[PDB]
Amino acid sequence: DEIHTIIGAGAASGGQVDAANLIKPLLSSGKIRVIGSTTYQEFSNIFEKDRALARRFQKIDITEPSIEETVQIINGLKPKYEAHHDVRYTAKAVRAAVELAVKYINDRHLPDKAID
Amino acid sequence: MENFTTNLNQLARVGGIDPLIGREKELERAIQVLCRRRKNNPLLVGESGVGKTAIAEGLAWRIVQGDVPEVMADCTIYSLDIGSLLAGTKYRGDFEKRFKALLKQLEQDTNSILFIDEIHTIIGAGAASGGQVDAANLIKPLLSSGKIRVIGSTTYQEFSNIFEKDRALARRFQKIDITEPSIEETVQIINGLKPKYEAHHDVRYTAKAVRAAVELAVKYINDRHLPDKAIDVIDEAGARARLMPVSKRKKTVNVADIESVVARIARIPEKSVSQSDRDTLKNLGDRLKMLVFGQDKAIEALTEAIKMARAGLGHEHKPVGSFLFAGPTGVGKTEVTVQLSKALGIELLRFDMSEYMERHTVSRLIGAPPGYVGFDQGGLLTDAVIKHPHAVLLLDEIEKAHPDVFNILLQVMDNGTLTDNNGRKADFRNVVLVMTTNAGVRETERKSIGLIHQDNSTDAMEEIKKIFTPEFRNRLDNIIWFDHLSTDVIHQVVDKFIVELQVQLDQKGVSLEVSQEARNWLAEKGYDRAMGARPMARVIQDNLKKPLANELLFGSLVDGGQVTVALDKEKNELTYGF
Ligand SMILES: Nc1ncnc2c1ncn2[C@H]1O[C@@H](COP(=O)(O)OP(=O)(O)OP(O)(O)=S)[C@H](O)[C@H]1O
Ligand SMILES: Nc1ncnc2c1ncn2[C@@H]1O[C@@H](COP(=O)(O)OP(=O)(O)O)[C@H](O)[C@H]1O
Repeated sequence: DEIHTIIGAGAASGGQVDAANLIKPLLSSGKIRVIGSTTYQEFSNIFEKDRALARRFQKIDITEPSIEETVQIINGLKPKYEAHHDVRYTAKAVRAAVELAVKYINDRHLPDKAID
Repeated sequence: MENFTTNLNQLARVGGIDPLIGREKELERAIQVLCRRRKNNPLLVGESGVGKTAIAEGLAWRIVQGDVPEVMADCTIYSLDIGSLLAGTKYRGDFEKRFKALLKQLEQDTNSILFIDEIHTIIGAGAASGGQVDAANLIKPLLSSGKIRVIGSTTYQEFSNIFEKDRALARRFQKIDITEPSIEETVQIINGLKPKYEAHHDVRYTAKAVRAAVELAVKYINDRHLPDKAIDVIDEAGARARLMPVSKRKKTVNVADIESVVARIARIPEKSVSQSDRDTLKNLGDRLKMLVFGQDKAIEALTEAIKMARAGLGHEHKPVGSFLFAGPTGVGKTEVTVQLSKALGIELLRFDMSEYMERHTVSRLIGAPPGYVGFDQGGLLTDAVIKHPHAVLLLDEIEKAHPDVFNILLQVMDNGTLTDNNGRKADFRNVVLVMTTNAGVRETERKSIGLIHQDNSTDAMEEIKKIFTPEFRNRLDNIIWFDHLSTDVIHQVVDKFIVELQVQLDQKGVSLEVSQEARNWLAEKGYDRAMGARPMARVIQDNLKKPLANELLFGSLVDGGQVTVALDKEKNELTYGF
């Protein structure tokens, strides 16, 4: 996870600064399949940085869910939120969290803000 | 945890924590955050001297007092003594077992909240021993699981450097913006703390002294936020009260003692903190008119604008004033600026804008972007102003500057401040901005065609309107147009130049007496409406300095002497023997 964060020094300075160097040849041989995790701007600077990894990983474009999908993820977890807060949300309230957040949250994507 | 954390609720119960003054919404937001199932670790982010830590203590107070909802009431907040834990250094050893014991006690007690002051020690770091790095890794899952809650405290600059750099925390912590309190709240804070200062210094303060410390510090001390600057004024007044009057021992501090410390703390004159320099301002019109001749409307326009600003009519966030000077060459448009700064007793900060024609000016005036050599500078402009908050700032020949300088100028004209590339800011509210330009010097030599000449001059100001766009022009207090010098002015100009010649001659033991006729003669020889006063200097040098130089070096004035000049009927300079 967050593969773009181990590009510096492994978990932290003093650890495997060469973790990437150990991974490059196993990926090349296919010994361990590796699933990466980067962000849109991190990919272009993390994988493109070194061909030994850029030429090993395939890019999958992940985008946000729609208004009704945001409602579905809230509804998926709704029972937990209700249990967690000892509350009940109306169908309208869930839709409003999504429908209104897109007019006010502005900068962060909807899937989390409607949940927040 | 018994020797690593401090029970803040216990401090509130024993009296270690005082009741918080104001900040009701800050405490409510911290509890709103703590009750969330996601992102439930509040972080108090601000500036030094605003109560960030006072608020965290303040929450423990309310938790104990019973001023919070039953969900939070009787929960326990403990601070983390980072120094005590790091002290385990030899090493861990006990560092790790005790940190883990702390986490186990906190994980088991889900009613426990830690308060971590100076959070940047751990977050974005942990480097103090390195032990705080895996300690953070052992905290993160418990924040996530809802077992341990953490209230942090840092500054805006650290926040960006420590929390915005780690996604795990971005998803766990909630920033709360902490600003300074009001004037009244500051007074209440001082009076709450006050006995601790009075007891220390063996002084007592009047109610007025406390109010004055808060208000005068705002007016003149621009380095900090209210709680601490006002407290520092109180403490400084206390410190001088117990120090200065050794033979008198006055025990009560009044507003007068507050004014003396504010003047010193603020780096302003002891008079100016209260009493203005009314006479300095009254005399500007005449002192400047006696140095630069013929520009009477210009001197008055400048003088009046300064007085209005000094009278308090304008905006407190803006510079003292901002004026563009323009006109023909040789007319004193720079000379008057130099004399202004002298007349006011203010140091002149001068930049020649011809030195900033490239795109590499920002890197010098503001400072290089981080990573570049020179990022270490606050910017030549920024640094000059911070060192000299009271200043006359001259940007010579602004039309030669690379256009990016205008963005710098537009910001300052609107907000009175310029930040650096590192976090410091210049305060321009006490400086006078003068920019000069020669756009308006463009002119011709050609006359009309005919037997009778007529004036074919163009309309001045068009040369400015076509260079300086409205965004700039609309933010100036004024544009001062300077005129051409008249022949009466030339006679006055000759006299000041003759005086300068005499000063140089005094250094050699030589007395020069030029007749009035000789002066009228020189005034005529050097008059040129299109070149201002610069030709007068040439005329004097050519007619008087020249023969003096020969005598000073090779002849009769070697040992000093007498020189006079008479005018011939033949229009010759009948210089004197010696
Ligand atoms: N009106 C005046 N009265 C007395 N002295 C003057 C006057 N104007 C200029 N001076 C003197 O001041 C110097 C010339 O000053 P300025 O005209 O201010 O130079 P400047 O500001 O750079 O403008 P230009 O357009 O580049 S020449 C010389 O020493 C003198 O000409
Ligand atoms: N309205 C207020 N009432 C009382 N104290 C305040 C108020 N506002 C700010 N403060 C100050 O807030 C706190 C700032 O310093 P503090 O929180 O103790 O530690 P730190 O220097 O790490 O921020 C002080 O306790 C207190 O002087």
